Amino acid sequence: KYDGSKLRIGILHARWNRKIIDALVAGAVKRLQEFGVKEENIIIETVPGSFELPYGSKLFVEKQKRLGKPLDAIIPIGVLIKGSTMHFEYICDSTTHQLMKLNFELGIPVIFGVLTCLTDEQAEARAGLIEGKMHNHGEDWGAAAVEMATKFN
Amino acid sequence: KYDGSKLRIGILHARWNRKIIDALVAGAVKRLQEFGVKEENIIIETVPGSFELPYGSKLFVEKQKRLGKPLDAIIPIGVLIKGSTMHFEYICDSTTHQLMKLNFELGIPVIFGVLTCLTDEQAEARAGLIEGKMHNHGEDWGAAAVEMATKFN
Amino acid sequence: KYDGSKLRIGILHARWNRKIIDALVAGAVKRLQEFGVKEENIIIETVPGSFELPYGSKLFVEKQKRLGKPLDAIIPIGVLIKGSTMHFEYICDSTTHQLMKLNFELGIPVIFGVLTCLTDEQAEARAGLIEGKMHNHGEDWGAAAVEMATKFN
Amino acid sequence: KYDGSKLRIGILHARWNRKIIDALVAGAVKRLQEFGVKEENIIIETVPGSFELPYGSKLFVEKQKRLGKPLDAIIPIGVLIKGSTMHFEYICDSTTHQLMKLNFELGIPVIFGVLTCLTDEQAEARAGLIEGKMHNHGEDWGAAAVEMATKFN
Amino acid sequence: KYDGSKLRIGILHARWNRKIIDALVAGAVKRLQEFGVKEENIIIETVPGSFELPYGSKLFVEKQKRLGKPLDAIIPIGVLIKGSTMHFEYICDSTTHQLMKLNFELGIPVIFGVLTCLTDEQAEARAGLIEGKMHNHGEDWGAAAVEMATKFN
Repeated sequence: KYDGSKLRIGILHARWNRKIIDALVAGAVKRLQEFGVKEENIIIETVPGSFELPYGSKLFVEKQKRLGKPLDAIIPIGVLIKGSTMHFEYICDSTTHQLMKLNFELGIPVIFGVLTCLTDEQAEARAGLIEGKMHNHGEDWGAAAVEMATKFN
Repeated sequence: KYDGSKLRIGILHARWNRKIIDALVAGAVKRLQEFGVKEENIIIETVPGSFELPYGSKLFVEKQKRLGKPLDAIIPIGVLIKGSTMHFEYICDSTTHQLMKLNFELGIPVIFGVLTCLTDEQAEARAGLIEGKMHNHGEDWGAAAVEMATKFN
Repeated sequence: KYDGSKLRIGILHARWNRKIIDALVAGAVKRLQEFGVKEENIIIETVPGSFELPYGSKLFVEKQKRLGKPLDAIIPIGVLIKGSTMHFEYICDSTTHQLMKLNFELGIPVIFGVLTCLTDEQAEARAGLIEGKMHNHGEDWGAAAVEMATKFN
Repeated sequence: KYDGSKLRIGILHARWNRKIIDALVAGAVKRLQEFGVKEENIIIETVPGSFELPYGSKLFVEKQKRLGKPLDAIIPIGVLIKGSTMHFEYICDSTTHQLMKLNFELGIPVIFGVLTCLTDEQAEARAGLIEGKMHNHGEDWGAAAVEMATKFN
Repeated sequence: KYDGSKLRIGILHARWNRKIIDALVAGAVKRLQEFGVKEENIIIETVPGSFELPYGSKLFVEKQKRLGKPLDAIIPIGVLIKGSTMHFEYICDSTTHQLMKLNFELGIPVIFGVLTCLTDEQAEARAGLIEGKMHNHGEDWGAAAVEMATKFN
């Protein structure tokens, strides 16, 4: 239904919880390929943590413009696990809100690719790392990116 | 009291929990028509999830303008059921704030059509899918859209 | 202490929990008139629910400007009672925040007239409907509107 | 440590929980004077409740500009105690966020002088009203106002 | 790897919980110099509390611009420990959201250096003050500042 061959898609991912992140990125990449998005047009860049996702996304989008290779959509990818402090709550809160607002500031679809889990098992399951359980959410984010960049043209 | 015969209403809905979504959409359509809105002027469009509703609404509104068929009001519809992670809470929080803010950005009424439930039964009951329980919240939203787009002319 | 004779005050109220709504409006109307605000200068208008209060207020204010009868302040009145789902939480949160911001966007005092209760009794008690318990919060909202429109002239 | 002899500081306080409010203001006033701020350059003004603090601060700042006596900093003082309903949570939430945002919109330091307590005992202790317990937070607010107005000139 | 030799990084830290604050700053300063940032190009400045961090950061950024020694990135540092009242919740929430927004308002990376802990031991552990327990989170913030200011040209 959706054609991604003409699109350039950016994936910006954190490096905290790298094992789970890698699996999510791979899924997003996989689904992008299935929609016809060219390999040269899947751009992957990293940031340290999820807090750096929103501003990192802006800087990433702006750099791509300056390069003459603008992005049609972006998938910020982060994994946050509930720890002992309230750090989890406040990172999740601020990140989710800014990424949402970033749809309008940037003028391109920003797909919420942040997992917000209470356990490591929960994040692993939603990254496809536990076999026979659930699915890789990265794949959904890939499909969402193509559609949102296409549907309303 | 309120006549919608000269109005063009947009409905944008998520695709997760499709059975409950379809019931709410139909309830909004049914009520829209009771206020006099013509079938040709009820425009239905989809996005994958509730996070995509706010920016999807923006792209939908701007598309209809470019087509020369501008929307007088929009009803973003989504269904969110509490899962095992905090994903429910941050999607609800961010989506709600942006849909609220979107009234002012888009310059047209944006009717909050997002169910934020704890059980599947609760969402079914609020879509009128339980024979004796409550009512279809979709109908209330249709009536809201007509009133909000007309009352202050 | 505050002369309200030269003021025009708008009251925008929701229609859900109407019995409690009516009493809060009645209290606001009473105290408004006690500070000298004339009946012809108290404009009452309605919206379906509390979510429509923020944008309804803007549309109400804009309409009153086009009529050549500008409002000096506005009191959005809503009654929200905790249900079974999270609907209460997300309506309250985004409604409160927008009404707060509306002070600066509209350039007139917006008095927070939204009850956020857990039981019907709590709302009734804070609306002056329980015989010997507490008072009608509506009156306080009336007093506030007059003061905020006058004190800093 | 900082010189406040050339500063004009405004104090805007709510009128609920007055006993505690008066103690908080008296602390702020006392500490202001210790930094060199003159009695004539400490302007006290009131609003009804904490919700009125944000916009009341704007109106207060603007009036002082029209009087030719601008403020170099403002200390919005409120006392909020948790009751039976959710009123506490939502007033605290939107007031704190708006007072924070007010720093950037007014262009002067806005010092958070709102106590957000669960009990009356807690507000009294944080106002210096309990003999062998803690200190008056109002003093800290007076120190903060002076510093934030001078340190970065 | 990132070259911080040409960078100027600012550190703005609160003063409450000084013992923990100092460890975080020392950790950030240390990592900065490992990435090649000169000691004349690491500017430390202070504010009273965490609530002053966002507006202090702007005042600090603007001051450095006026001096001809602009900042390429800023690390606002603060320590918040849960107390008896709801003070903790509302300072974390508004500070976190504003520091996040500040990335876009200032046009430089704003590294989130605020600990949001339930106990003192939790903050000590995340500052590297407990041997064999976790690490100094300050060190990450140093690295983040250098990466975010360089990676995207």
